[PDB]
Amino acid sequence: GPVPSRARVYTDVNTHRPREYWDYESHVVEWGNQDDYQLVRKLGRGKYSEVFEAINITNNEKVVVKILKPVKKKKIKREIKILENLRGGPNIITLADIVKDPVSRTPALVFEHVNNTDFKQLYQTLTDYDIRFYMYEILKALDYCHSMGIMHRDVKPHNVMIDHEHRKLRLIDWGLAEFYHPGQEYNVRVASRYFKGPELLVDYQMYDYSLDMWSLGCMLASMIFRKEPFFHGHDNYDQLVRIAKVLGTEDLYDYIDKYNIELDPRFNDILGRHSRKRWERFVHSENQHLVSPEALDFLDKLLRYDHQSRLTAREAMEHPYFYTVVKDQ
Ligand SMILES: CC(C)COC(=O)c1[nH]c2ccc(F)cc2c1-c1cn(CC2CCN(CCNS(=O)(=O)c3ccc(CC(C)C)cc3)CC2)nn1
Repeated sequence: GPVPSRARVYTDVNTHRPREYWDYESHVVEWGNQDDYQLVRKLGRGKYSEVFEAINITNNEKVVVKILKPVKKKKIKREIKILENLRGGPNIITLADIVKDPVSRTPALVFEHVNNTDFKQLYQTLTDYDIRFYMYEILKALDYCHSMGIMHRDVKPHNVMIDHEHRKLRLIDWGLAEFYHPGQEYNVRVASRYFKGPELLVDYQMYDYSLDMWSLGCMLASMIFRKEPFFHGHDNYDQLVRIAKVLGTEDLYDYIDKYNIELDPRFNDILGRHSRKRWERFVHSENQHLVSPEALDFLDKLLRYDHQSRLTAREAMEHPYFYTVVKDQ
């Protein structure tokens, strides 16, 4: 069968913590008073939750209430446990309270409020510098959670909340995140299609934090080339097709060899032969003000089939692309 794998960094971080740190199944939830919050207006909805602006009538503080739809109790315990473990880390959304409606009995998480409502315009007026800066803030959060033994597994634009007025950014929706344990085999059905890593697409289950680094690359690429989504895949098979027509197929079959991955016979007829394209081809007159040698050298080191050879968050944070942002701080 397939050749095993381990994270290059933070490998045994959880082995060294006490059991309860990662054994979320045994975590008991500190519920609270659902009557301290009142819903003002709805802010969004998704397959696993509906999000409201709310006010804590205890302190007048405005707040975000995320009402969970039916999942397994352990999935909830998982999100709750990861959020508490990460509370206070750089640019992690703060879980404030945990309440359950008395009659409905649907659980809900209560978070610090981050002012977004600005995204659409902000998305197409970020300067080259804004992008470097906000990418640096994301990496701060990824490095933290990785060092804390946690994969996010759903890195993507909509899971980043930016109040540009206060250059403030939080990484949200930890519903998909797990703890990394060496030699564990994880579910490949995670993350949005356009951001799924090659390991998930070919069904290699012993993946790790470097999965988030791939998704960062896709985020970065669409921002700097002004192409959303970058890898515009019709479904999970054609998404590996779309990657291969940029990264080339030779590096892909090398990846498959090295880890002795068993390709779904479906891919046989659709992966083709494709050379590895030069990034220059995505550069046109309307995005070139966000494209630079440093940005492309950076991008190329995130988007590798071989998850072991992608930049780690800390390593990313040191790349030349970020010299100017680091100099300001
Ligand atoms: C929606 C549910 C399905 C799940 O919800 C939550 O789980 C949730 N949980 C919260 C906790 C606290 C809270 F305060 C809100 C929330 C929310 C929550 C969710 N939505 C909805 C969208 C959130 C993202 N918006 C813009 C995208 N990011 S963006 O513009 O800021 C940007 C800029 C630029 C980039 C480029 C990079 C260089 C950075 C990327 C992203 C669109 C609206 N609203 N609130």
